[PDB]
This record gives sequence, C-alpha cells and structure tokens, in this order.
Amino acid sequence: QGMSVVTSFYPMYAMTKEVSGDLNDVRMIQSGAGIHSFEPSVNDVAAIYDADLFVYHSHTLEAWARDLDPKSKVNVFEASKPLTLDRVKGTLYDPHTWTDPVLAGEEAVNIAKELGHLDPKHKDSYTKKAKAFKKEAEQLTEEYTQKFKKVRSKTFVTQHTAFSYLAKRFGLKQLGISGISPEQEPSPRQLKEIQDFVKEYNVKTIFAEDNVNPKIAHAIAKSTGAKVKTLSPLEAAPSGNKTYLENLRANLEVLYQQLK
Ligand SMILES: [Zn+2]
Repeated sequence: QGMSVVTSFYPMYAMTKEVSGDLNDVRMIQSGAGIHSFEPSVNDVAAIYDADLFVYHSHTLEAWARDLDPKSKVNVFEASKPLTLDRVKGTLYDPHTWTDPVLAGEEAVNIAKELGHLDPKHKDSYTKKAKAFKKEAEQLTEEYTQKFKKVRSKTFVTQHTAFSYLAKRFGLKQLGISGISPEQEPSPRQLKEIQDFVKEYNVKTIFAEDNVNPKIAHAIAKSTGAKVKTLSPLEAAPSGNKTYLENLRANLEVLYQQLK
C-alpha cells in the first residue's frame, strides 16, 4: 500500500521520508560511508527497478544514476536539478549543498513536488509537510546566521571539502584536509600548506568525521596545537532517530561552540 520509494544516501532518505510522512515506503541504498566512491550492487539496481520512484541527489555525486534506462514504471528523480552547484576551485562541481539549511530545505521541497506529481491524491500532505521542513530550515538558518555573527573566529578545518555551502551561508571559511571526495587525499606538500593554514588563521579544532580515519586528522592537530572533534557532512546515517534538520542543527552547534 503506497508507492515504493528508494533513495541514494542519507540526506535523500531523510528528506523524501520526512516529506512523505507515513504515506509511502521509503528505503535507502547506502546508509554508511563512501557515497562518493559508491557503486550500486546488482541488488541495489533491482530495488530501483521494482520501485515507483528512486530519488538521488545529483549526477555530480551519484554518477551511477545516469546509467539507468528501465522495462519498469520506475521514476528516476535527480532531486538537485534546480539548485546551482558551485564549481570546484583550485570543471567539476561541489555537490555538498545539503549541509546548507536553505538549499537543503528547498531540495526537500523539490522532492515533495515529485512526490505530489506521482500521487496527486495526496499532493497536499506532500506540499504541506514540505512547508514545515522548509520552515524549520529558515528558523535554523536565522538562529545560526545570528550566532555566528557574534563569533570572531570564522575559520574551520574539516576532514574533507564538504562544508563549502554551510560555511558560505554563515559567513565562515572552511578548509578540507582532503578534497570534494574523501579519496582525494593531500600529498606531504599539501599537508604542510594545511598546517600553515591552521597556524596562520589560528584554527584550534580539526574536525574529523566518522566516515574516515582520523590518524592524519590527529597528526595535524598535534603539530598545530589543536584538538580533534567530530563534524559530520551527514553523508552516513547518523546514530539515533533525529530529524534531518535536528542532525544538521546538532553539528551547527558543535561548529558554533568551537569557533566560540
Ligand atoms: Zn563529501
């Protein structure tokens, strides 16, 4: 009862699920680490072909989604079609929009439309709930755009380049030890450039993430006089049952408390 929905990783599962409510059956492909270097198993693609809707974030992330041509009434929906992804500096694009409350809220809205478009009978519950999500997202944005405006230290160093949009929306500066993907690891040379960055901007916290070994994270910490903490890009299903925004909110707090 209700259409089968399938999502790529955590931010998609959370959004479509909170928007659908109890209506459909939402499932997720990759709930762990590696969405960047992930490739679906034959089983994964099968669940996609037996599902009424399969929502994934982008072609710049789930590259494997582009190569799916069904005989099944399954809809492939690239939820971040509207958004305008920034180019990667240093051409490819930074897919990390979901860590930005606004862009996240407006992508959740886009899913509500696709949900409503396939099931007009309940198009209200979809749009009704998407109003809430988007709403809670503005409230969180206002709350933190305010808290960060009171903070002097504006720079933070994360495991990889995953917080460019979040840093952007709150007037912060972020530097990743690794690139857009956790696989794009730094050479000894770049390790030096990062340590010099931490010293120059006087960063006192290097934010490791669960999805990757903090060995290097800790090394830089020891050498630049900083402590290691955890800042999650929400790419892996968080422990506990919080809302997408409450999880995001949680991290907005550690960042905030740290820069303070
Ligand atoms: Zn990432």
